[PDB]
Amino acid sequence: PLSQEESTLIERATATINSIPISEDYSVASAALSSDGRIFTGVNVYHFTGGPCAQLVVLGTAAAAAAGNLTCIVAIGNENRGILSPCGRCRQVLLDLHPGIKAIVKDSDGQPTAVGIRELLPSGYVWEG
Amino acid sequence: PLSQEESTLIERATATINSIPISEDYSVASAALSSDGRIFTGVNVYHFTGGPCAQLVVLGTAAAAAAGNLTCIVAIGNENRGILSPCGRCRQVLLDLHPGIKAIVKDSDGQPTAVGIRELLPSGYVWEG
Amino acid sequence: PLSQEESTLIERATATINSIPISEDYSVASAALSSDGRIFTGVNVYHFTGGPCAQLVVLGTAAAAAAGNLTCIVAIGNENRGILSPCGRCRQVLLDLHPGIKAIVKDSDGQPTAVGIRELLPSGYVWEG
Amino acid sequence: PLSQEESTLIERATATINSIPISEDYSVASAALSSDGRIFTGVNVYHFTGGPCAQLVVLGTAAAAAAGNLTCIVAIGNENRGILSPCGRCRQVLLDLHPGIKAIVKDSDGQPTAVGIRELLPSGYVWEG
Ligand SMILES: CN(CC[C@H](N)CC(=O)N[C@H]1C=C[C@H](n2ccc(N)nc2=O)O[C@@H]1C(=O)O)C(=N)N
Ligand SMILES: CN(CC[C@H](N)CC(=O)N[C@H]1C=C[C@H](n2ccc(N)nc2=O)O[C@@H]1C(=O)O)C(=N)N
Ligand SMILES: CN(CC[C@H](N)CC(=O)N[C@H]1C=C[C@H](n2ccc(N)nc2=O)O[C@@H]1C(=O)O)C(=N)N
Ligand SMILES: CN(CC[C@H](N)CC(=O)N[C@H]1C=C[C@H](n2ccc(N)nc2=O)O[C@@H]1C(=O)O)C(=N)N
Ligand SMILES: C[As](C)(=O)[O-]
Ligand SMILES: C[As](C)(=O)[O-]
Ligand SMILES: C[As](C)(=O)[O-]
Ligand SMILES: C[As](C)(=O)[O-]
Ligand SMILES: [Zn+2]
Ligand SMILES: [Zn+2]
Ligand SMILES: [Zn+2]
Ligand SMILES: [Zn+2]
Repeated sequence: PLSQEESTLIERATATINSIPISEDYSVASAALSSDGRIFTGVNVYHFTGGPCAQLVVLGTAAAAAAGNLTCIVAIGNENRGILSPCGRCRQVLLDLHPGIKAIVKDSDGQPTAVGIRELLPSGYVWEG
Repeated sequence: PLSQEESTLIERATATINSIPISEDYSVASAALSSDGRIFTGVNVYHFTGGPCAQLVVLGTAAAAAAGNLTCIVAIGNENRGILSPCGRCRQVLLDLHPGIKAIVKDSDGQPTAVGIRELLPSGYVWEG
Repeated sequence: PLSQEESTLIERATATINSIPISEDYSVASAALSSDGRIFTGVNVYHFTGGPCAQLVVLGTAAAAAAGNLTCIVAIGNENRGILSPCGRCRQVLLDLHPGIKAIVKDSDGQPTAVGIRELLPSGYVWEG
Repeated sequence: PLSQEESTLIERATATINSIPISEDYSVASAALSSDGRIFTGVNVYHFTGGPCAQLVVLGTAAAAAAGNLTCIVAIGNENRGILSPCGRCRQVLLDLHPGIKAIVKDSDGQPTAVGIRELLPSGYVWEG
């Protein structure tokens, strides 16, 4: 079910996306929890050349703070869309940079659940053998 | 040239990259100034699928703070490499998302100089739609 | 167990990667089958800003021939690596542009098997517009 | 001017894009000349994670054929849009993978002109340099 740390991430990313002007360029926020308990937030940057999803912005934000390993991450869409699953590219970046991470997604009953990244990319390509 | 604002960007970005462990994944920092005078920082996230350069992380960090227009931006590499010119992808995202921005690059003498983004993408493709 | 049309894909992509110079930039070949019976090939283009995987080159090659809907796709690595699973970015693009497609991956016994793209991106992010 | 070589690359790219159904996903074609006397074509694959531009599909298609060095490249938009300049990400990939290449862009009078790739990325970021 819904733990406190999980709930806090959802709350943090929701507040971030709700606080900013409605935009088609900046339309999703993410929040991640680090091993040491810090939370890092970000929003996406839309671009046809592969502007970062919100989760990638969060990864650079976390790395800028020397956060180390991230344990959980969630993305929240604008306009009351709620939890969005990480896109395939996010999943690959997460698997390669934070193999221990979980992402919050909606389960088969619509309920938020924290899932190991490996389960979100079955038979995953692993970069560098 | 070298007006206090830009000198400060170089300082902030240099401080950011020197404060984190040496890494091949997180190896460049960026700092941008917003129109209202705030500074935003970030580091890159290396990935073969196009992990964001440090400047793209900065864009998403500024956007998360509702910073609006960014007016200047610099990237500083780790291991005392100093100023790095924005890559071509960065130039395109900057042109499209912050067309009034300047990027700090090195001139012929290897001295910091702030250049209009359009001068870094001569005959630039301008994204419509 | 697979079919024999999917077997043809493996053979074609194997022949492709073994017919070019060994390269760190161009290291994977792909082949896809169109509903109209044609086979399209491609090799990856490595770049830190997100050079396309071999599958994405295949998509553009198929599109350039007005192929329509692709039904199956496989990647074969150089250094005699055999089948590589689509990376998470490939999976997202495939889900979004050819939602009916299957990808050939290695099963537990190390043998080629065709899997629906949706199975490779569970709880998938649904790109709209 | 309009050299026979320029004119042919433009015609090849134009024919390619004009030959496929009008599409928001596949909307630009590219053609490149190789030093070994071949021409390679491709169309873009639009995706928010950074689906390749037409030029990158061309690079993977050239690589698939063991083309080696490409000497000139052009992109042509659908719906009679004519020549499109390479986007900044294309300029970066081209500078890094084919530093000798020229791109066809429009000049001040709207006429086709071939320019060295380095002219399109002044003060260029030099990958692993
Ligand atoms: C023409 N456009 C593009 C408009 C597009 N409809 C914007 C768009 O589709 N953005 C989406 C792209 C990235 C993104 N995304 C997706 C999944 C995820 N887990 N994290 C993300 O940050 O979510 C955004 C979202 O759903 O609004 C612009 N001028 N920006
Ligand atoms: C094998 N690798 C990749 C190692 C690569 N050498 C890392 C690399 O080349 N990173 C580079 C990619 C992005 C980047 N970059 C470049 C220009 C710019 N204006 N901003 C940036 O953020 O700067 C980085 C840099 O110069 O170290 C990993 N395991 N990470
Ligand atoms: C130093 N480098 C980078 C060398 C890198 N090791 C090359 C590299 O890892 N390329 C990888 C990137 C893309 C890619 N790829 C991956 C999965 C997949 N399904 N299809 C692909 O085309 O597979 C390649 C592969 O496994 O050699 C260069 N200058 N190229
Ligand atoms: C498929 N789409 C996106 C619709 C977009 N308007 C399509 C779009 O803008 N595509 C553009 C993206 C890439 C691209 N491009 C650009 C420059 C260049 N030198 N080569 C290219 O291949 O050219 C395309 C073009 O001008 O139609 C959605 N479902 N949102
Ligand atoms: C690691 As958790 C309890 O925030 O999904
Ligand atoms: C702060 As400035 C003059 O480098 O755009
Ligand atoms: C022929 As098949 C099952 O690999 O799409
Ligand atoms: C074929 As050309 C003249 O644009 O290098
Ligand atoms: Zn993503
Ligand atoms: Zn960049
Ligand atoms: Zn891929
Ligand atoms: Zn491009």
